Amino acid sequence: TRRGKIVCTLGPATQRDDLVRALVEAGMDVARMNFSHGDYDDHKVAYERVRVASDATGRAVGVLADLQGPKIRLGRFASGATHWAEGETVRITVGACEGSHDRVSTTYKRLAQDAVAGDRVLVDDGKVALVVDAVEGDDVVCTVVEGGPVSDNKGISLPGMNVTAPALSEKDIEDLTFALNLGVDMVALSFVRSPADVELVHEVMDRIGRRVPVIAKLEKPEAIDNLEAIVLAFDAVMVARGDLGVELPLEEVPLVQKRAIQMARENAKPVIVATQMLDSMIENSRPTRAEASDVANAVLDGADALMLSGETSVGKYPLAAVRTMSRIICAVEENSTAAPPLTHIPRTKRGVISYAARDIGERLDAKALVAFTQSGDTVRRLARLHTPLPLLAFTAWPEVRSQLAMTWGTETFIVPKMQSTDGMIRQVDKSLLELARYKRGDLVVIVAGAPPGTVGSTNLIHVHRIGEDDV
Amino acid sequence: TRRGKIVCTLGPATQRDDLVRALVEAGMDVARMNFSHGDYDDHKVAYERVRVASDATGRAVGVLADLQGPKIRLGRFASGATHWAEGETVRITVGACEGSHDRVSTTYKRLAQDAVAGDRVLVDDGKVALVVDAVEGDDVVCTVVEGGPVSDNKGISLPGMNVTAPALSEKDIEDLTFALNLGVDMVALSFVRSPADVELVHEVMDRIGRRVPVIAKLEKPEAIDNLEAIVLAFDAVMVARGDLGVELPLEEVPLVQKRAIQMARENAKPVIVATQMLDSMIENSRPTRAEASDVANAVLDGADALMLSGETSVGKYPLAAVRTMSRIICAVEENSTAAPPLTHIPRTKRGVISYAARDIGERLDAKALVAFTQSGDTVRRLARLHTPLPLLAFTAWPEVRSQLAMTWGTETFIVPKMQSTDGMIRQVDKSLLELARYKRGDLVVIVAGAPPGTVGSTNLIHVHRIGEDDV
Amino acid sequence: TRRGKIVCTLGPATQRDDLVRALVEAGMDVARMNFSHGDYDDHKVAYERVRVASDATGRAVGVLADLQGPKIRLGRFASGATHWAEGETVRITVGACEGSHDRVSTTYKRLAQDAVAGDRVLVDDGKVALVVDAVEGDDVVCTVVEGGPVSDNKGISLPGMNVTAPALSEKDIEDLTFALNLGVDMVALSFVRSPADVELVHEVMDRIGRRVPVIAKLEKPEAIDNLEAIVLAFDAVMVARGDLGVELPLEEVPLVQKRAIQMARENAKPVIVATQMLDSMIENSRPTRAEASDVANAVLDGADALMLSGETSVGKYPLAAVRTMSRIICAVEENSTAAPPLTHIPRTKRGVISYAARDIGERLDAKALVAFTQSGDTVRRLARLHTPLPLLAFTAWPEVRSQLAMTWGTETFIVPKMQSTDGMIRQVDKSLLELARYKRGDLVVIVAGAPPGTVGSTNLIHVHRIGEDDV
Amino acid sequence: TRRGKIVCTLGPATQRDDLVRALVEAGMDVARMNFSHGDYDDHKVAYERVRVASDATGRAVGVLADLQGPKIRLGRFASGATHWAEGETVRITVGACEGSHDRVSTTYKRLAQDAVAGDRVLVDDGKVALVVDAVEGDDVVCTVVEGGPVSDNKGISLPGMNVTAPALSEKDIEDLTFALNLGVDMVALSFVRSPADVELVHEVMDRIGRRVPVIAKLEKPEAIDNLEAIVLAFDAVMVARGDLGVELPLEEVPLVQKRAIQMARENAKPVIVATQMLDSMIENSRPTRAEASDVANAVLDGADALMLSGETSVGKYPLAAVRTMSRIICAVEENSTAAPPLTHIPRTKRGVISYAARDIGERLDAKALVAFTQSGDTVRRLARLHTPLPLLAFTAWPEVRSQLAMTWGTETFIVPKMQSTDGMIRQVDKSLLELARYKRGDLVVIVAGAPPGTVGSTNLIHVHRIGEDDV
Ligand SMILES: Nc1ncnc2c1ncn2[C@@H]1O[C@H](COP(=O)(O)O)[C@@H](O)[C@H]1O
Ligand SMILES: Nc1ncnc2c1ncn2[C@@H]1O[C@H](COP(=O)(O)O)[C@@H](O)[C@H]1O
Ligand SMILES: Nc1ncnc2c1ncn2[C@@H]1O[C@H](COP(=O)(O)O)[C@@H](O)[C@H]1O
Ligand SMILES: O=P(O)(O)OC[C@H]1O[C@H](O)[C@H](O)[C@@H](O)[C@@H]1O
Ligand SMILES: O=P(O)(O)OC[C@H]1O[C@H](O)[C@H](O)[C@@H](O)[C@@H]1O
Ligand SMILES: O=P(O)(O)OC[C@H]1O[C@H](O)[C@H](O)[C@@H](O)[C@@H]1O
Ligand SMILES: O=P(O)(O)OC[C@H]1O[C@H](O)[C@H](O)[C@@H](O)[C@@H]1O
Ligand SMILES: O=C([O-])C(=O)[O-]
Ligand SMILES: O=C([O-])C(=O)[O-]
Ligand SMILES: O=C([O-])C(=O)[O-]
Ligand SMILES: O=C([O-])C(=O)[O-]
Ligand SMILES: [K+]
Ligand SMILES: [Mg+2]
Ligand SMILES: [Mg+2]
Ligand SMILES: [Mg+2]
Ligand SMILES: [Mg+2]
Repeated sequence: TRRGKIVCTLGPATQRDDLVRALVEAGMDVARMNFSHGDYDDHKVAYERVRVASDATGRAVGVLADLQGPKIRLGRFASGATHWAEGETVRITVGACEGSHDRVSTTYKRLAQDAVAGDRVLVDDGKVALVVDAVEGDDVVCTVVEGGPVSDNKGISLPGMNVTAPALSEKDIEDLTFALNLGVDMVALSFVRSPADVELVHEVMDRIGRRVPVIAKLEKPEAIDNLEAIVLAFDAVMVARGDLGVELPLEEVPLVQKRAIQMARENAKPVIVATQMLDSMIENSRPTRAEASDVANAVLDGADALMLSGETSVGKYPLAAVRTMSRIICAVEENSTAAPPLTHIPRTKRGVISYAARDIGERLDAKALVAFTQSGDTVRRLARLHTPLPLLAFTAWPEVRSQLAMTWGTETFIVPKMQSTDGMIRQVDKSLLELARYKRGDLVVIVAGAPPGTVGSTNLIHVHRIGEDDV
Repeated sequence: TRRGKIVCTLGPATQRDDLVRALVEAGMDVARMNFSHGDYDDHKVAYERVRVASDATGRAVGVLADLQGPKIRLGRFASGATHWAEGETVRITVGACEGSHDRVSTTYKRLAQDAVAGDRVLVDDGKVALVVDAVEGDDVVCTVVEGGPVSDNKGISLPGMNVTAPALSEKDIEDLTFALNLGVDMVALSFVRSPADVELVHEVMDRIGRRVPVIAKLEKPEAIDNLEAIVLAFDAVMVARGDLGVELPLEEVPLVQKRAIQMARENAKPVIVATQMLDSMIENSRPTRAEASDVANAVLDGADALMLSGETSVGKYPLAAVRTMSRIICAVEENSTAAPPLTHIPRTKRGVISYAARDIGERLDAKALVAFTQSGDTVRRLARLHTPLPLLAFTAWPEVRSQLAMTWGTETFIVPKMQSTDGMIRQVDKSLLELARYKRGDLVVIVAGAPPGTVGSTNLIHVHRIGEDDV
Repeated sequence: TRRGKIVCTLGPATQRDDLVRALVEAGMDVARMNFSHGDYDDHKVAYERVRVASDATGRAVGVLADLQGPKIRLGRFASGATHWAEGETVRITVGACEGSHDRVSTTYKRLAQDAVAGDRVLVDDGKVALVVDAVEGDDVVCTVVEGGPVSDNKGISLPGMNVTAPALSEKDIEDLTFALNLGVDMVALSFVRSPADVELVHEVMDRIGRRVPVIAKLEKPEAIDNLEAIVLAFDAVMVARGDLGVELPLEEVPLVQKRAIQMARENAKPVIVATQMLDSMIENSRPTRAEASDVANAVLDGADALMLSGETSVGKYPLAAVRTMSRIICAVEENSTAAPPLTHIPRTKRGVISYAARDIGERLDAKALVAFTQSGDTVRRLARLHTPLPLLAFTAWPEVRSQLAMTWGTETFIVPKMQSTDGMIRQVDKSLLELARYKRGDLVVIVAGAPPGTVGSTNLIHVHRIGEDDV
Repeated sequence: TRRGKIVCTLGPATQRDDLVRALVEAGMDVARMNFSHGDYDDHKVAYERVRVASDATGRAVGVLADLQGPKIRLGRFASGATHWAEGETVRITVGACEGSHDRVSTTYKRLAQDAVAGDRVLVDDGKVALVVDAVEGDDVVCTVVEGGPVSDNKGISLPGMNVTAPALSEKDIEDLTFALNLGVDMVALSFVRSPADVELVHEVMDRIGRRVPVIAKLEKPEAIDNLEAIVLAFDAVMVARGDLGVELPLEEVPLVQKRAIQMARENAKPVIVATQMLDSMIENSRPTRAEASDVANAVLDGADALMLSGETSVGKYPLAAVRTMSRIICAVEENSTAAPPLTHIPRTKRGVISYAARDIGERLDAKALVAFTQSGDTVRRLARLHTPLPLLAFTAWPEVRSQLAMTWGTETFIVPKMQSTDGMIRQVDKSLLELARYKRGDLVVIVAGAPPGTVGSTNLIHVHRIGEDDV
């Protein structure tokens, strides 16, 4: 089966009966909850449908809370919507108002103070484009250079302009709280610019007495300028291509993507590639050739996971989008699971041992590679390498199974907390023998460690035949 | 400035005044003429607009005549158009009729004879999908499984069906004739399945007493089965992804693409990657992130040329599409012009010599690599390798400059037919000195051959300082 | 201290009291007992002085019994020694006689029968060369073409003439018996021509109910023609350059040597390079520059062991010879322990596991690599790879320690037969902690296997800190 | 046939009739003239016999004048030779004496002034070793610690003790003058310690108005400490292993040798490996297995040339020594001519062009590589790479043919100074076609340059069929 993992975003198109279920059945590995949209009741109901379907199918399904971050927006228009046509003069004010066609508010209150004649304003990820002509007191006077519909609270971007704003807004703090309490497995922060941003997220987590892995969304120049530091301070990264391709020139994105994936894999952190991978499937039952290409190349780049946004959240073919993404990933992997080699020899015990384990399993035509992990790390150091062999993570911490739902190639098995390595290995035999797929005599390579139940204690590789007396 | 070449398709959106001119000024290297649409007067007028703009700007612009081939189609409906909704029963007959919703003709007369219950019919390249239920004499009874509008003479595709049909129809023969006489520099044949197909194209060329390079369009499984033989019998190949992605499962296309490009480069034949690279720019001023990726990755794959179809032929942003494709290609090449290495060491004299010439130029920080060529071959054996240095082809055959407009990284200079290599070299100095770019003292590496004016006599490499007495 | 092993041959110059002891103290790893020379009493006495010195110093010292095989020889001269000068006529007879300058016996009784005028006779490995002029009844009449001293029972070689003679003579069978019962650790067979030769040696071993590893000496073309098969049927090989350099053109020996060493290492069998490595030290206190080169280059070739013959057996500087060979080996290893890479990736479980163990140890700056071995194999699969880390074999079978005395870079530790791997590892800690070299906290990488005490069960690698509770 | 070059030293054993001739006929490429020994009349006579035999056979033979340098020596004994046995007390005096067993003069007059108890004195390159016990006035009182024969004017070495002595003595200056005027092609300087030493040799050359290439003999640690700078300031280097193996521990010589050869080849300077390569052939008709190895491994190291010293100069088998060295070199090359790759990509025009020329010739199965050279450089940059193809240097300077006698794999052809490259190529065809061996139609690859007759102008490669009109 498929190795590369699939992240799906939930929304109106996944709300009806049995749709969340059918997505899990079709292969969804992580469900994204977008806190830019919806009320807490919608998110509750959806969280529940994921848990049910996960538990009922037996498939792991992580739940990802995506926080809006310091997204700058327009306010409200008197009609709810207007049309901004090429050639029109429009004012965007930091003063309060119900907007109209001619004059509308924004949420960023430093706009008149930070925007200068010449600056470009892109709306809703680039559809509508303005150029700033002047700042008159509170108003930024602009000319529509590319026309289109604008509506209430649509997002805007000021490329190159330096935005001042806290990494977490008060809204994000409340959403993070709601999300932690409700049980989500991972958290994504929009618009990260600094490694220190993760500290503020942890500050909230600790007040509430609950940490989960934090994903840095990459969609700002500052973030790419600090890519290594952010990859190291955060637990995963998402190449967030939508905003990234307006905050940076869109022509720079393909290579940023590839550098971000390599850097994640060098440091054994998960990476998700997001946004418009199958955009046209919002309206159509089959994607474009660009889209099919984009997906396959994301796999070849070495992405742990690929994401669907409006394709599943608001589109007309949520299911077909997931199956389609899965067919493409599988076509590529059947040919080869190879990923770009690492540019360093492993130095950490867990890295070196997981790298050796891979060598061993492949060179002996082993039936699976198995690694025990308490925090996920030992598995992530193997996953990053890619291998055509099954990679089965074993753990006694349930949440790690959900967290590893976004790690390449990896199936997770929950087992009791064992106090010996012999016991870890008996647990492997038991879990595997319940599967039609494995039988006595099957050769596997097991990575484990003592002291048991200690993160990072990983220190042994054992070649084992299932059921046989060789331990 | 850009190395990878851009092919644009002409149609209604480029008929408007001085649009062809603006495309050449924006970077168009080859103009595609699609004989599936338009009358001979349209194609004449457009050919002329290209010649004018080429000659007036000083930019080379090849003209590519694209022949429809044995394209299967529906006939005509009494209303001109209908809606085929999921659930409905439709008959496709090999008998003649003015169609209706329920019953419409097809041009493939073996359809009732070659279709079995269960076969799939994709219409309009997949915006309508039917399954064959039964054959009653002349009629193929189907059920619409995916619904949409159909109109007069829309194309259909019957995946996996073994189609019997001549490589050239009588229409293609008359179009090929019209095109050869009108002066086109290259010819593309749709739906190639065999290396023998090129023989029929040559048969017409020879009757008319005019040969040009023949591009095999790859959009059939039979073509991929025979990829090597077709690459070797034809002068170029085009990865024709639109039809390829219905004739093959769409998920298989990305890897076919990459192996087709490799195979072209191994044998020093041009390759064009075509179709939906920037599809959404038909409606929008900026492409999707999948589209930007698809373009960048076409460059990294090693493609000589990338193509725009409806993006320039019928869309709202023909210019912006070209500029946008050019910005993306340039972003990638600035990082590196590196292409996947060849999987053999060059054996032919011209290959070995062009490979050495590159070694020399790069190792000595030469300003340019310069190669004399009568048919283009010597230059194509260098182009395929990629290099960050300018690659300047020199020739005395005008048509070769146009033919090399689709070869990677290559600019061509026409000069008189010389009777010595010393003379070839004097001509280099003279042509180059008229350029703001070059100056006396500039070191360049020149490939040439004696006997002069004989294809494949290439046998000399000279490291030369422009204007200096070192020959 | 030194990794490459040193084999010394015992004889008259090592018979004095505690010279055997001083050789062990100077570095001797294997003592060669040459059954071409000496009484059973001499070999007994010397075997015992080796056991004593080994047990008294604590250093491992293998004892290698070298069987003469089908060696052709001269008989006795009335003076004991003579000079055969260029130009002289000499008779070598198969009749028994008082030998003199003019006429001397030989042991090969088919000589007069199988010699043709023109056959060449090389004496004492080529210090004297004769050509056969005629056969008169029992005498082969020759002319000295290259002159030199000859003595009693010196060997002869008849190149090209294919000799008829059993692989083991009746004398070799009795010597093999005497040697097995006396306790020797290894057996060498001179003049091997076939892989089936090892079966005859085993036939004797099995009659007597005691096997030891059999070294094939390579000094016939038939042996080089069958190198791979012999390396696989025998347990070790010796490049026996003395006879090899007359049976083959001497100019072909250096490359045969190198191929034979590579072949041994590919199949994890020990290889010794023998004869004239420091020949001049028979008479002189310091070797030639050729000799010092020949030793260094034997190390770089990848030899497990280098041997001294007359340098220790009959010469004036047995001790200095050993120290000198050791200084040279050490100078080379201090630079690098690199050996030519193997031309295949490991496939046997023990090969794959030992190769991984090396990777792990080096990458984690381990203090040693430790491997449990019952037959030696697991350790030989690591030794062959070379590594700058100590390679410590653990075993419960004493004779294995002596057998591994000829395996590169390897020290052995005897410990009790354990019934678990935990127990094997406790034994590592205990053995090592007694030593100045190791202390608690020291990182080591241990290879072991279950089921315990089973040859080839090797199946685990454990990264262990000495004395700490991580098992 | 043989690529590696063979240097022979002339002396008493080559004064015998027609011996110089027979050496040239057997393969000698360079004749070494050792100014440590002989009258100017002997060196004249021998120079002449080399010129004659070179001109009579048609074979190139360089003449190398070897300057004694600051060599410290014993004086004369009143038998001409004595035996210094372990345990004896010996005096070495800086004063005048009747020289005997007990007391002998030395040439180094600072010896009593520079010697401390404990200093070691090695004689005749180490075949007698003494330790200094005291200095009494003019005498250095010693104890023979390693015994052996000593004779008149044997050299001595004082390791660690820093000797004061001019790089060129008065004698060397006169010998250098005599040698330049007599016509020698190259000069070797003994005991080089500094790159500035070559300046002093040039200073003499320039006074006399004639330069030849200077070989730095490497036999002091100071020279190895400065290896790169010396290889760059001098035109060639000789690994002078005799003195180097007493001035350094002999165990360190083999690795110095290999590093010195690599360093020579990186900078396109010739390297000779000298001394005791086949030492035993002084007395014996066949060498040891160490010796045969030492020669083979010198070839594999990448030595341009190997040298014989006493093997030809004073020994009993000068001819057989040369033939034997040639057999061994050929045996190795028949297997492969490969040399250790260079650790840099070529940057100099001539390096890059010669490296390309090699690529081209081998990839096209050319019959030869031909390079024009005025100073030899262009040919040395190719030779260093090794190739199995004939490498034929062309030049208009006769002395260059003799100089290139010690460059690997290289045969030279003298031709007129030409005014064009077309002309250089006509001359190739003419010179080659006079040979039975070459024939019209043969493909060859020629390296040449304009402006003509200018060192370093090398700037073209031409692939040429002999006799055909392709230029
Ligand atoms: N099911 C389990 N029972 C006990 N310990 C475990 C279990 N799974 C993992 N561990 C421990 O967690 C370590 C791996 O944690 P980590 O290095 O963070 O991946 C292993 O070496 C084990 O000691
Ligand atoms: N002291 C010991 N006690 C029990 N088994 C041992 C001991 N030493 C080596 N072995 C066994 O020998 C196997 C490796 O031997 P070999 O296949 O010859 O390398 C290991 O897997 C162990 O099971
Ligand atoms: N026969 C010749 N006539 C004229 N020039 C020559 C001849 N042989 C060699 N040369 C010159 O020697 C140069 C190579 O010199 P070098 O850089 O020292 O190898 C070439 O570029 C030639 O121009
Ligand atoms: O040496 P490796 O196993 O490849 O680990 C590479 C890097 O990644 C990890 O995430 C650690 O945070 C780093 O300290 C480490 O240097
Ligand atoms: O050796 P090369 O110059 O790279 O040529 C490789 C191949 O390319 C050419 O296109 C020819 O079709 C082949 O006959 C040739 O073998
Ligand atoms: O290097 P390996 O994969 O462990 O193979 C080692 C080879 O030599 C061993 O000594 C065995 O005799 C062979 O069965 C084996 O193929
Ligand atoms: O780059 P190459 O052609 O190999 O030259 C390598 C070296 O050789 C010469 O001896 C030059 O003096 C160096 O400056 C040069 O870098
Ligand atoms: O946040 C995102 O997904 C984006 O901006 O593409
Ligand atoms: O013909 C084409 O270009 C296609 O179908 O993609
Ligand atoms: O047997 C030997 O030792 C030899 O031939 O050198
Ligand atoms: O000068 C030499 O040749 C030496 O010392 O070896
Ligand atoms: K067409
Ligand atoms: Mg975003
Ligand atoms: Mg098509
Ligand atoms: Mg022997
Ligand atoms: Mg010397």
